[PDB]
Amino acid sequence: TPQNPFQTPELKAFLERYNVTLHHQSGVNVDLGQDKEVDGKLYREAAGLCPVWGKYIQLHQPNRPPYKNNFLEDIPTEAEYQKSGNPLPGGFNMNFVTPAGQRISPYPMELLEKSSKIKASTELGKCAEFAYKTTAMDKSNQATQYRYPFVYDSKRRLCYILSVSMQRMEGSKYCSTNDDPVNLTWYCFEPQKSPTANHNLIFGSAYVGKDPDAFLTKCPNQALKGYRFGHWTNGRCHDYTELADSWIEAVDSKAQCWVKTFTNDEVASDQPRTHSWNDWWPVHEKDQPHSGGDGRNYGFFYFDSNGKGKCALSHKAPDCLVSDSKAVSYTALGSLSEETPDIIIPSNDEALQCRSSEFPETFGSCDVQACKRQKTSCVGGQIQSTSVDCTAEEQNDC
Repeated sequence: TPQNPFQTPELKAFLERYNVTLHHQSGVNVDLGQDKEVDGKLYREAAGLCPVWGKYIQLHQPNRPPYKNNFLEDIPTEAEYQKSGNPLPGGFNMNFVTPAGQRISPYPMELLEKSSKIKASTELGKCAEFAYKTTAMDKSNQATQYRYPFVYDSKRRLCYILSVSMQRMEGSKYCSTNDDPVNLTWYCFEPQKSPTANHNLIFGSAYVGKDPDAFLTKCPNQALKGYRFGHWTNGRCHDYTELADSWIEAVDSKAQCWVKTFTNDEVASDQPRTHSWNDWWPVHEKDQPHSGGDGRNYGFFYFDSNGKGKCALSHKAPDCLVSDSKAVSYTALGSLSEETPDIIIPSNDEALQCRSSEFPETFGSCDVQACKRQKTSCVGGQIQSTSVDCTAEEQNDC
């Protein structure tokens, strides 16, 4: 056989869902992939279709009252900012209230579970849906087409709608970090994922809630236990450790590799390398970057020849897999969890499965440049895709 066993229709859809370019279609680190007009001015907008697991915005407020360094805090009141001085106290969370004097964010899941205008079949999805219904009001109090990002906190079952859509601020000329410099309006912040903290948080653009059931099958929300991502060249599946432009960095735990997919310089991002107190959204500029999901988004935990924990990070959306029991594959979008987390299980994958009787063993031609060949088979109910030795005959072209 000459052909990618993963190029099957069922398998291609499977692999395709790892492709940030293909469904997400916006930055992951910073997501500002759309622009909407509000009150004459044009503003950047989180646009991405996939929820990102474990992402939060880290704050660099000064370590003293009234500062909390927690972006889930209400944005500051004029008075609260008067009483505090610079910089802004509070967080990114929308503190606006209903005409009926009810309060929009956070919002208890139980209420959403018992609202009939919310159709989404999932817990996470319901909250995404809630974000999508939440359009900005203009400066003559009308509905616009601008929508806020959302963070569902699963541990507390609260759905946060974020008034601030800014995801990154850098530079002493622009913001203070720990009140250095001193009289600056804005503290600094950045998107972050941790090996240990905030796995109960899920950052998404409201547009994740457009068709709030889609991301269940189109987004790479879990991690792949037992495979390395890889690309198909020369009739066999090269994992990332064989691709020249990949990054090989030592980690102590898989958790740390998972963070790196999100954290490396080159992860898909919409933030350019260079603000009033009241200004919650980024402005449009003529040349601002839209990654459109392009970037070093992909990697896997694995062990060296010498059993050194290492992490392979790549630009290349995987179009095949190398089976490896102790490896796990991560995207900049997905969680650390290898199993479907039960907040995206409706109360109301299969692609990787096989039987030997149906799926014969197969051998490709020698990839002479590496003197290995592809070997596909069915081992213990699941596709095995490895590289193995070429035959003696074949070896005489290496």
